[PDB]
Amino acid sequence: ERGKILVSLMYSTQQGGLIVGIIRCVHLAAMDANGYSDPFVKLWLKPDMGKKAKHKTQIKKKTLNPEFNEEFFYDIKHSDLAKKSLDISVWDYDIGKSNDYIGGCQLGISAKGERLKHWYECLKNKDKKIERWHQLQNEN
Ligand SMILES: CCCCCCCC(=O)OC[C@H](COP(=O)(O)O[C@@H]1[C@H](O)[C@H](O)[C@@H](OP(=O)(O)O)[C@H](OP(=O)(O)O)[C@H]1O)OC(=O)CCCCCCC
Ligand SMILES: [Ca+2]
Ligand SMILES: [Ca+2]
Repeated sequence: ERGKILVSLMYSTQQGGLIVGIIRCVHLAAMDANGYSDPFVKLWLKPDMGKKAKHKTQIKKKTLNPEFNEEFFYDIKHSDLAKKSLDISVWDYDIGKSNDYIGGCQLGISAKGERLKHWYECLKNKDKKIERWHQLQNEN
């Protein structure tokens, strides 16, 4: 068991871009010796591989159910966003050590189940926030 993450999507027509609302995560894997992790989420539109299109949340220190409530924005047209698969990666912050990898999940059309469904519902219903839970399982 390594938890799940509540993600929100909404394409704003007046602003022209995608709003990814990271709400929280629950029941994550304990990556530290104290029994916790220090989770923070990383968002990244995959096929660009350009650094001008990726974000990350603030470091929630010592919590297995972090409460982020952080929105991020990607300036991209609606036709160009249909090509994108937004990657999500939750990590554990170590203060004198490379960050432990907790989990991850990717939202795209080539994916299956709830990922393609969430991306698609984001693509169709605009000026409309769609929320969904996502199980971490990438092992990257
Ligand atoms: C260009 C030639 C001259 C320049 C020399 C350049 C030579 C060369 O090619 O190395 C570049 C390489 C790139 O490392 P790399 O891009 O993966 O560094 C991470 C990357 O930038 C992520 O995007 C960051 O996360 P984010 O942005 O926050 O999302 C992360 O920061 P943080 O999240 O951890 O804080 C970074 O750690 O760095 C090394 O030397 C390690 C390989 C050692 C090789 C060992 C193999 C034996
Ligand atoms: Ca750790
Ligand atoms: Ca830690």
